[PDB]
Amino acid sequence: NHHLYPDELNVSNNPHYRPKPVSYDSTLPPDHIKVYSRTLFIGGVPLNMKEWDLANVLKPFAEVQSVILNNSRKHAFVKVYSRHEAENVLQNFNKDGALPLRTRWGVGFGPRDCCDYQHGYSIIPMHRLTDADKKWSVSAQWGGTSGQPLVTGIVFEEPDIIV
RNA sequence: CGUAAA
Repeated sequence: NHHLYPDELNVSNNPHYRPKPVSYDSTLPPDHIKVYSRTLFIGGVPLNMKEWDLANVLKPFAEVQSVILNNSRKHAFVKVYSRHEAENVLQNFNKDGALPLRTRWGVGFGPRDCCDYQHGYSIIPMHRLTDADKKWSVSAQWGGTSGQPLVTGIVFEEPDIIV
């Protein structure tokens, strides 16, 4: 819908193919999970710049999955295909400051108030996930757990949603 | 200096 490629699948022959890191963190509270964001907040987006432009400026550093732009308020939300890629964008992209864009973390998944925007993850208690959120966490195309059921301690990358 | 759509 807001994706570049709406119907794509996360499979070896797709050049956008990515693995789905799942680890388990013993220090999480009972019935809590950890979700690393793939969503990026970009601000200072000039008025002349569009969705395809933003995608292309990040091309060197990361392959872009989706772009919700809001030209009037000068911001956009850009999901990239992997957490590794997002982290690379936050360090290396626009390191000189030639472009007017500023890159900070964003929240694609779970409650907003569970997110650490400095480090870029959410520690979410499972009771604050909708049936939908629990569904997408396991069944998602990019990110998620890919079939591993949700349990205390589980850590995964931001799953794709339906909107 | 703008953190949203479900």
